[PDB]
Amino acid sequence: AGAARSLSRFRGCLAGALLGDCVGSFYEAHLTSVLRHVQSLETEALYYTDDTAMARALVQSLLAKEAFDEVDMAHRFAQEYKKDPDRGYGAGVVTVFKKLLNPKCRDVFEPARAQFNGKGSYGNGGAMRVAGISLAYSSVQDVQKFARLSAQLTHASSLGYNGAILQALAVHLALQGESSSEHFLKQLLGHMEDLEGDAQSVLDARELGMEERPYSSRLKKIGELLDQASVTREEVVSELGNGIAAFESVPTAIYCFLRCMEPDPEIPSAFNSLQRTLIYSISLGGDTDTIATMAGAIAGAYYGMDQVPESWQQSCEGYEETDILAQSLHRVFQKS
Ligand SMILES: Nc1ncnc2c1ncn2[C@@H]1O[C@H](COP(=O)(O)OP(=O)(O)OC[C@H]2O[C@H](O)[C@H](O)[C@@H]2O)[C@@H](O)[C@H]1O
Ligand SMILES: [Ca+2]
Ligand SMILES: [Ca+2]
Repeated sequence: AGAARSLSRFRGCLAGALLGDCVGSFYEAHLTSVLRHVQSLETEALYYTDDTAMARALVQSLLAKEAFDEVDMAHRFAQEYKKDPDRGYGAGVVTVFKKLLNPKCRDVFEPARAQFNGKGSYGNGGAMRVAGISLAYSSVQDVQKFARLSAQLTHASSLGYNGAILQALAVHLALQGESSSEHFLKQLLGHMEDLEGDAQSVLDARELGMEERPYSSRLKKIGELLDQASVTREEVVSELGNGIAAFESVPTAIYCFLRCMEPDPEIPSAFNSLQRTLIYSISLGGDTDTIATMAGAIAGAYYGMDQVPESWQQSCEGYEETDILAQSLHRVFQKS
């Protein structure tokens, strides 16, 4: 709530992401279902996962250098994994961390590029952690630049890093405050259409047999879905995905945010807009921790800290450190 890029929006953003990670992790890889479960939330018994672990490292690097520093951030990613390897990291990305831990590795972008036979990862790990980029940078141009660079430390495929940019742009727009769902989507579609005109993105999509301009095509499908009668969970998953690939989860999280901007008679009205967004996201199944962490980052930025329920927040491991980091970003980079 309040002004664009307010303290409340910064706090709400990281808290919403933490809630999505911790609450979503219950159902990892799997709606009356979910409603029963969240009743348990009415201390810090819900562990966070790699989503939050990497988001913390990304934010701590930004705060330490008051800028993006690829060497500092890569080493904080690698040291965070060394300290706590069991947070549920992707099977592939652990190879990047182990190469970065070698002090002879002096070009910190090359391990990511070697992944998957030199094509790079298209997993959603670059996007799951990216919200802090949009807290640190107000400009659309800087958000894209550093969403891409931060993502490329582990995700060198355009499918991976453009998913991170798209998620960062969504958080960026949510921090600006009230919007129609149609305007919000149209802004994202315009940005992705511009990025997916790049020859590198066209090649990656072609070689995987995908639609030309894959994120753009899925954002167009979101627009159609938002106009469709009686949309079911199966239909959402069939059109957008609920998977570990960035292209099968970042649009899905954005859809969850946009859909839940209005009340849903199937979710009890006692839940606020942030809560109903998280509940709806988790009800899609699949990679629930990451889809919920990304939808929650967007919704938290949009609705603000006043919609973060204390009962839910205080169930989450590290919620106080998360909140302090949000306040530090607002001080150091928003210069409040
Ligand atoms: N180019 C590719 N070709 C084939 N498979 C791939 C490719 N890229 C990714 N994969 C598959 O995608 C997997 C993960 O890619 P990873 O780069 O390890 O890590 P992440 O951080 O993105 O993890 C993605 C999510 O998975 C968990 O839920 C985590 O919590 C994340 O939310 C690989 O092991 C491959 O099977
Ligand atoms: Ca996770
Ligand atoms: Ca995940």
